[PDB]
Amino acid sequence: HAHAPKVIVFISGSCLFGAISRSLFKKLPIPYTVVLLILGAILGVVASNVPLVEEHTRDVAHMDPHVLLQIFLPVLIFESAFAMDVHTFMRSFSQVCILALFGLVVASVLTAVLAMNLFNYNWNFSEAMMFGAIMSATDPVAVVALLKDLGASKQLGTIIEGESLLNDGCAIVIFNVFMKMVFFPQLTSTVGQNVLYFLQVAVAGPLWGYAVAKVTVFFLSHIFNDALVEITITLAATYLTYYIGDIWLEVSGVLAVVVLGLIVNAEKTSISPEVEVFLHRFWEMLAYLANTLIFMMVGVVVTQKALVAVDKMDWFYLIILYLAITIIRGMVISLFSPILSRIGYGLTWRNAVIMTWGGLRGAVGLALALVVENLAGNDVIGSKFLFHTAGIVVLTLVINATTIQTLLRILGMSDISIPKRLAMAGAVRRIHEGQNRTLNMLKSDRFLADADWDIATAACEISDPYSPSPREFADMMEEARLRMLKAEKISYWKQFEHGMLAREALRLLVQHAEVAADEKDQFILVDDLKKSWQIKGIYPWLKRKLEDLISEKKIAMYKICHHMAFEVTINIAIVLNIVPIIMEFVVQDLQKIEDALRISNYVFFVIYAIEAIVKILGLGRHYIVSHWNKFDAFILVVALVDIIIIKVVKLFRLLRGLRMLRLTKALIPKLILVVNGKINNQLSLGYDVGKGYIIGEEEVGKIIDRMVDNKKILRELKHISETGRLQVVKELGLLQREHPGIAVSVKTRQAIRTILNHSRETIHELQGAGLLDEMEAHKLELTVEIKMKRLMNAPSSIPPPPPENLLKNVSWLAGDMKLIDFIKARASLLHFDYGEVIVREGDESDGLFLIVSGLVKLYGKVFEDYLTVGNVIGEMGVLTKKPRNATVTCETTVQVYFITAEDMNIAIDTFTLYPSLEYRLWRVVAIRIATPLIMEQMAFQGWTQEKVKLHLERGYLVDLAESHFQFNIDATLEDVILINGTAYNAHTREEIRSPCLISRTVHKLTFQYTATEEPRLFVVRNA
Amino acid sequence: HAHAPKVIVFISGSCLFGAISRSLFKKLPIPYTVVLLILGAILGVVASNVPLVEEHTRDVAHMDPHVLLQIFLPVLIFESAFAMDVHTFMRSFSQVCILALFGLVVASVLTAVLAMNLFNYNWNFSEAMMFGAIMSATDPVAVVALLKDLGASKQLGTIIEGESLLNDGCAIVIFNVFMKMVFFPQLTSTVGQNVLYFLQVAVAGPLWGYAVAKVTVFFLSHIFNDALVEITITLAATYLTYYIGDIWLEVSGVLAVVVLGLIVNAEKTSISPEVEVFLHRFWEMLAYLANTLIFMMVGVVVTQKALVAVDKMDWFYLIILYLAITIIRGMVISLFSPILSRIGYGLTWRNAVIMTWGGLRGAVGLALALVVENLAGNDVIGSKFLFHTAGIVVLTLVINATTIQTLLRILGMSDISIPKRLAMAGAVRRIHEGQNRTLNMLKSDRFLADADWDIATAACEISDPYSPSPREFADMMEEARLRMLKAEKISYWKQFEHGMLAREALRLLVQHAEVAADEKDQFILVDDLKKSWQIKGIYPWLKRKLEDLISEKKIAMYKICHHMAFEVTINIAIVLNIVPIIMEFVVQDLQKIEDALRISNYVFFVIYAIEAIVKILGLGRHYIVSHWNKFDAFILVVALVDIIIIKVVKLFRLLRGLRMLRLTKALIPKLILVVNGKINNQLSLGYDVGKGYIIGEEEVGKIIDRMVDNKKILRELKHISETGRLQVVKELGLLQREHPGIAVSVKTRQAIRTILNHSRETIHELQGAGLLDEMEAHKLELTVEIKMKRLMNAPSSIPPPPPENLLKNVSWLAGDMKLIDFIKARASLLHFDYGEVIVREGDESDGLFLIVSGLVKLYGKVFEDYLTVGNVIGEMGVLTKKPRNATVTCETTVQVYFITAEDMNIAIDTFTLYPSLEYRLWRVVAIRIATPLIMEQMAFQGWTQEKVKLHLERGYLVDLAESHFQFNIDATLEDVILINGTAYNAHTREEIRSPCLISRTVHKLTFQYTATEEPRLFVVRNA
Repeated sequence: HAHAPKVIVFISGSCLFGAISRSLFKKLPIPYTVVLLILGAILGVVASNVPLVEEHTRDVAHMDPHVLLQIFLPVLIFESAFAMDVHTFMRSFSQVCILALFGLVVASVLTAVLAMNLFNYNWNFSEAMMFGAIMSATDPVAVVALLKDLGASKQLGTIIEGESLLNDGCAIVIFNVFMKMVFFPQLTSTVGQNVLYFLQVAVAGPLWGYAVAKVTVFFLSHIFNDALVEITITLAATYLTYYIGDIWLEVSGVLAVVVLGLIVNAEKTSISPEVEVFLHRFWEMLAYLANTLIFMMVGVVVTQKALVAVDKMDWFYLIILYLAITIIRGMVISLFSPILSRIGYGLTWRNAVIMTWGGLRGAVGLALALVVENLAGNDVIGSKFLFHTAGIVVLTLVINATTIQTLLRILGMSDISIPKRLAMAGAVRRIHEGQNRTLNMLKSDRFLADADWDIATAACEISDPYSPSPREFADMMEEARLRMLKAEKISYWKQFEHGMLAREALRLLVQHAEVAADEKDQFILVDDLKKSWQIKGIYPWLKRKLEDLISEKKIAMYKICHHMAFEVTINIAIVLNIVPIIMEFVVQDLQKIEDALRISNYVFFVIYAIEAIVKILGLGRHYIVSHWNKFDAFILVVALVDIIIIKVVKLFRLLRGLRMLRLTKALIPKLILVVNGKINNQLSLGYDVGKGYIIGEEEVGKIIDRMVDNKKILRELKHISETGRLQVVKELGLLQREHPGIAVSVKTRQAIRTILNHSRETIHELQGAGLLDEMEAHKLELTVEIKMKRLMNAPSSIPPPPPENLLKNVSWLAGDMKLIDFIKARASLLHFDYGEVIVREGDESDGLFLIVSGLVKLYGKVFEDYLTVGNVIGEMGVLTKKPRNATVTCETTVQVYFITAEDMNIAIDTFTLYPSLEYRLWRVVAIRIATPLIMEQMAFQGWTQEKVKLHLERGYLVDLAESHFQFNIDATLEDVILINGTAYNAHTREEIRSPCLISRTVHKLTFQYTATEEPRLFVVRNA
Repeated sequence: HAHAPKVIVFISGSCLFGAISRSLFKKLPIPYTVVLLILGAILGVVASNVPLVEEHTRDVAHMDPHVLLQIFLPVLIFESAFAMDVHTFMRSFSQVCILALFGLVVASVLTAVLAMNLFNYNWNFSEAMMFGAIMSATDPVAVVALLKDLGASKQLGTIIEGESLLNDGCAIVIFNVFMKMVFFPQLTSTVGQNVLYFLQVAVAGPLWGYAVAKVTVFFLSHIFNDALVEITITLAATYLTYYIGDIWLEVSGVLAVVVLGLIVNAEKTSISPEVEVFLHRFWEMLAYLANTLIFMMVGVVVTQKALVAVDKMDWFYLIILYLAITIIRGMVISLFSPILSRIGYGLTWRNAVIMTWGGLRGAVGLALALVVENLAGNDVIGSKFLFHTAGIVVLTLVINATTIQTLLRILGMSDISIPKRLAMAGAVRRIHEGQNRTLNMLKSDRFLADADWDIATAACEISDPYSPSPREFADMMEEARLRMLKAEKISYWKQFEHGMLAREALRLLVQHAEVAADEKDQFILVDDLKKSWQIKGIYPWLKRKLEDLISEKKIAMYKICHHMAFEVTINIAIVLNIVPIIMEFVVQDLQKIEDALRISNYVFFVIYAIEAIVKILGLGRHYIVSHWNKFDAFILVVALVDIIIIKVVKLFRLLRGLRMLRLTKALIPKLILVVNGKINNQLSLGYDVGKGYIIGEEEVGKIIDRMVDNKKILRELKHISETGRLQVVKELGLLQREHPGIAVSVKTRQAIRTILNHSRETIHELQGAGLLDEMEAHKLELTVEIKMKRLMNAPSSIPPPPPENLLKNVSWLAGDMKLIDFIKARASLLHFDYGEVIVREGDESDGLFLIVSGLVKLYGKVFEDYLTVGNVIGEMGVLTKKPRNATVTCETTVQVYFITAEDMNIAIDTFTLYPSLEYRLWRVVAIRIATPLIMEQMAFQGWTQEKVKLHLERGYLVDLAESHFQFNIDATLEDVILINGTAYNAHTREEIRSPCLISRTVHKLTFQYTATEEPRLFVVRNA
């Protein structure tokens, strides 16, 4: 049949040709795109003779320009943006913006001048600027792929990629401008019109993209368990944004799509992870299809109607143009180098050379050249444009793309560093050992004894891809420093893999560690981490001001005046009435429409009059005290004036202003929520990085004790770590005090994340045991994922709980309502000011302190520490009745719940059960004492501190009421720690001190009925 | 600009409307498709008045029929096929084929008769058959989703889905036929032409799809580390198959796409797993887009130009038609029920009612109705077709789709079974316990003490979604039987999750277990498992015959006559020459072409003459003995006759036949490989299921010893398990003997799979420790995945290794070339026939037997067992010098390497090192003895037998040369087992027997220097 969609044949053929090209030239240096161009040229030449191939090709090869752009360019641009590492892009944004915007301007201008002066085509400035804009387009994929693969200068890869993104967007903008100037020349517009056009293309585009992106992520964050909807929304958002911006609004669509991609890639937390991984490959595949189609269309067109108008001088011009554009890009990079060196990551001459050589052209330039070809028609301009663009693309893909690897080798950037080589060698050796063990296991299997082991061993073998004095003191200290940095990086990776750290915090910590590792005796100084948790003053200032604006404490039928429905109704009334207020006056700027709209205006005036009467008769004389109500009264005044009544054009403005401005009262709270959200993001990263650093320091300080030899260097390293940890904890406490609600929200979020992660772990564990079918386990996992996604929509400003809630949430006051009542009755609330001492070292343990507000410093004896809300001081005091262990000083205004030692003795005596109160207290103290010991003995193994704390949580405290000697049964036992008192090994009668871990070899423990030091011992069990 | 692609707006709008519909009506019973139809109707009515909306809609709403089909129908059909559970579909294929093909025929015929007689439209039979074909289309999604969710009658879900797939395909075929009969009426064709047309649509379609699918999977199985290529190949294959089949070949494209989807979904092992999971969602999303677009187009068209021609009687006809089609489907199901009950899964009346009520119509029927609308144009036929189709779709989506849940409730199918409720309750309780533990852990954290715990606890809470006598003896035996079945299912799931079982074997075992669990005292009888490993005689017969054909033992310049290049060259010559032999004669059926082709024919005759002279002068008088060479000589005879010369038309056939038939010699070996592949698949499933059953029986036989009480029922269960295991092992050994090479290939494949799985596990383990960066670990994982995918392309017929290789691959002869030489010198090869006894019980241990071929039965004293190739007999004999433990009887012709006890004593004495030969022997024996003990004590925990064997592999044998008493240090120790001799606990002097596991409580062991029973003890260590 004649009306078959022949485009399908061409599309699928391009797919298969791309498959063949990639498969065959996977290992060769020449990229597959050149093969696609050659195949397209062959296809075009054969079509020129065979009419059937012409029938199958014409539909796509001679496609309309607008179709080409509005289908392919959004795909290419959004795939480029959605592939970005947005965070390093933003941290190098100024550098990339300079290098991209100003670099494109200069390069395109110089290329246009070259085209006008060198070429004999006698082009005008508009056509030459079009040419330069096309030539300035860039394609980083083949170079950034290598830079990401080699791992050298990870910053350079993203600088190149983002520069390509931005220069491609701006090049498309410039191309559209000059294309409209040359092929659709309108009348010479006024300078004001040109300024408006500039604002419309350069400013309105990003704002349109930003609005669409924020709306898109808003909806995405409220879709649960519907992947198809999320993917469909993303796709439709991209295409609809481009179409609406470029056509309806005449706004720059490419920039809008760039902003949309960046914003969604940043807010990517709003997207379910599985559809995120789906979307990455989906957009990669769409971009691949677009690239293949564009290259094959270029081949067809260039062989059909471009080379026919090519002369000998054109080749010389092509060579000169290639050299010229290379030199121009190099000159631009070197010229801005003085500026870029002082901004962001800076530039080395090696990085600059890679940037200069790696500037490949690609699909964007070819698409624009095809547009020029279609628009020019019979004119030679299109032929020359397509010829030169394709020639330079071919040259870059043949010379630059193939020689970039050799250049990276020559400049010394491709060298794998020694640490990576050592890590790979160790991993390969461990893999070989595991494979040998598995082979030995299999050879013993009766059902596999006859298997050909030579073939198996050959098949499963994995190979290494990379295959007392000052000098001595300096060597030893460098060794210790590098080893500590490696241990810290390992700790951060372990923290992340178990879900305790977000990716951003891990990346910050790791990159800081690496930077410190290549700068003399530079450890990870806290000052660099400081910038993570430093809140810019703009957000706190805005919060303070805006919250002042909505402070109704001057004010706080009457029942309705303070009921929600009233405000909701009037808000809806204003928002609805705004639509007529726009439509009517724009229509005036048909009488049966105006009169009806003015009747509706009477109706809305009646609604406002009813509302004003409501407020007056409810709030009495207090109504007009509020400035908001003053504005409302002025609204009613204007309404009376203009309903009783230059008057017309006066009314058209007054009834717009007085009515549109009334919704700012409802707007401001949402703006406060936005400010809270940004502060929450910054504070969340601050907490993540600070806590990660503290935990890593704690783990490494006990790792190094067994892996660094000299005592003095060990002490120096410990001192450095302790100083950093103390500073970090103090800063985090002060931040908590500055913004209570945000800190509470962050901590609740972290708690929920941890609980849900461990719940998913339990689900997986009991699925592996086969106790749940895959489908039911999947259902439970779906519930977990839905809860986790709803977590992202937390209020972000949870009000701080009152002291009573903190008292009733203490670990050893969980449940047990009667004990909570007793303690709340006995407790007293004490307030202290800055610099005061709550309690001193050596004092008698007169009671507990539960910090309900503030921050305290704990000095002792080198024992400096900081405590904040929730922490309770003096448990050891009341339990063992020994003197105070530390001096408590307030670093800020502090409020503490004080419970006397006598009230604690009374509570302990009065409350007794299997979950004994004293049992709970000693359990908490014993876990806190035990965790450091278990890490000190076993931090060299893969256990994190979280694993140790959960391991102890599974344990129990030995009673010694049913016995007076403890047997290491090793069934229902995994490890033992002593806390209080002294014990003796039954057989050898060796002595164990109070805080000592029980050695593995020890068999049985003997105790004494010494009430003064009634021994307490902790045990953990396997099953 | 005017030439903007307005289709983009409509597509993206349909996307957003679908998103809104799904989001809003997620919980309501009404499906979102009805909402989409209503929205499309609103859009059409508003378009009829607003011309701009008409401009934006016309491009899609009034789309060409061919575009509609060739874009959407392939997507819908391939998504339906690629979503299939192909294996249960194939195991119910006959039932589905009856119910679908004959059911569609009857239903469509009856619907057409109803249309002709009831409706006043005065339709002819062609139009009525079109109507019936449209009405017969089905959409199971909303019902199969529930059946898969509830888990009741999993077979019913796939029966419905496959019936829908096949009936939709056949309905499209019938619609195409009658559409061509009515709207493109050609001249009345002859009956032979009709038969050819039937073969072309019904037969050639499936074959075209099969060929394309096999080629596609062939290419997919040779693409490594390129996801984009795989996805692009799949997409292009689907569309190109449909286009080529329907247009170029005029072959049924829908059936071709159905076969393509099924074959790819079956050969899905050829696809990289990540792109498999990508592709499932990709095709689901494409189908979703197609559905949304079709529904919105229906709304627009029906509101614009269909309802305008609707009358009151049409609604009555619609109601009558709905009732009629429902009754017809029910009648068809009940009428075929006698046949379907005796085929496959059968049918209950409840399942039949669900099938009758769940037959929803959908996108396919609407698309065909739109085709009829576009083709009919101004005729009322299109209006009536679209009206009735849309009305019935709406009615089914409103009545059937909403009431199917209530019907499943009424029929008692929605009830969750008690075991699932218990499993869910236990999982929820464990999750609550884990969350409470995590909460206790967090509350102790100093940095989270101030978090609002009420909010967290409320957020993280997961809730249960489902919220001595004959009578007593029968209850107890049922309890034990059900408990054993549950344990077996758990064992199968554990085996699968650790990668020891393929999914198919697990599903077979689990479904067999469930079937046995609901049928009186029916355990898992081996007879059901037998059909898994039973090879159909067709493949062995074909292998034997074809391998006989290529037996060149009559035959096996001369150097070239037996060199590969010769045969390769002549094969290429024939395949190349066939192309001219086709082109020239078809062109005859321009003279400058024929003469050149005949010169080329002379050239190829010269090549054949050179080849024949080659064979003659090389092979001498032996040349003509081979029948293949007789045919070759006859080829040369015909070539001479027709080159020297009715003659023309004689030549046109003779030079085709004699030349095309010569390539069968090269074809046959590949066909033998195909036969080997199918036998390999069947044998691989047989081994998987048999070994899984054996392992599950071994684990459950030791689980039950601690969880079933009465001794007699325990003995009965043990006897049943032992009988099943013995039969399974015997059958597997016999299968191995029948097909040696295939068994060797399967076992090598399993070994490589296990090794690579454990290597990936090690990579993940050391990544979690942070010892490798994510990128390098990803590189190693990529290498592992590439090796695993290449594993799928194994030869499948690895030749059996010779006895020397088996001797040099024994576990304790690994490496150590000198010992291998000694043993190969000392060893002797003995041959035994059926029924002979190699050695008897109580005999003196005179030497080892290594089975190099055959199968042996080991009787002893109730000790019946079977051993096969690779297994070695008599190790205990030579080590402990005790009498023979069992009687060895040959169940088939057996060959054994015999090494005398004296040679073993000499080898032991002569060879001594840290990896001592006696140490190796005792290590093997100790592991074999120890594994049962560790399972017997700890099979109740989550450990599988593989975990136990690896756990022992990490261990070592205690020397007792540096000491005579063993200390349970519990560091560098995890468990202890005794093997030989007797030991005593140092403190209590309690006695430990030779095979006993050392108790956890025991402290230290004391031994004796009794050489007669020199004690051997095994130890495993943690770190």
